[PDB]
Amino acid sequence: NASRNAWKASGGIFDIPQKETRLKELERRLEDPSLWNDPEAARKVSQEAARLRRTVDTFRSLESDLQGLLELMEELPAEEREALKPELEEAAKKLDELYHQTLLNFPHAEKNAILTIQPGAGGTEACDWAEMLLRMYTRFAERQGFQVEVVDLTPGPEAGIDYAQILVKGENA
RNA sequence: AGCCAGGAUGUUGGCUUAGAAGCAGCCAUCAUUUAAAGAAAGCGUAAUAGCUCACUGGUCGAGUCGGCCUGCGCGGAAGAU
Ligand SMILES: [Mg+2]
Repeated sequence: NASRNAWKASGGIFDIPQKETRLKELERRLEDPSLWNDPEAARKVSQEAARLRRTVDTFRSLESDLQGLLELMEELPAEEREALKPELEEAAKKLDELYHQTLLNFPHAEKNAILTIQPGAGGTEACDWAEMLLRMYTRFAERQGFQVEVVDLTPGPEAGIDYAQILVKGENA
């Protein structure tokens, strides 16, 4: 578990050479008012600043909860340090949040989607496969607190489903 | 009606924004020092800044303002021997 945590934390370090240098560059050339006179430049700096800002708030957890863990977590987990081991649960959560953030933020990523499922060759077998696939996606939606709206469903003759087109809506679908 | 002066403070109201400081918007449209000063009507900017305006004090020293009813006119109004 500890090892896993460490591994997770290493990713966060992975974005230390990005944040510092970038920040420095931004303050050095972009922050300036005579650079600012061009809107595009300003916009660029703002984008650049965004990168910096992400790195600031979320790295603290990685550093602050790592360094404070070892002194109290070493020998005792059950007695007196039952808070102190599940104190690192908070850290884990933070890490997860960071990772998830990294994953998302990209174009159109919040707006819900409408996946069509199309079968392949095999004919009868294939339709069953399609159905199975559909089922899995439905269950995923169910799992993740989504609401699925069933639009197209088309049965195949010998068995299964030929064509389906399923639209789910909610939080970063 | 010109003319001379002010045209402030909390305050750059917060935000979301890239930034937003009356003036991109979205929204609240309040209170201060009071003669009076819009969380701002226009220009202006990255945006501030800056330049006007509202209202208000002075100067001057008689009429003035924009509706209503009706009279007669103007524009709108270009064609082929
Ligand atoms: Mg006529």
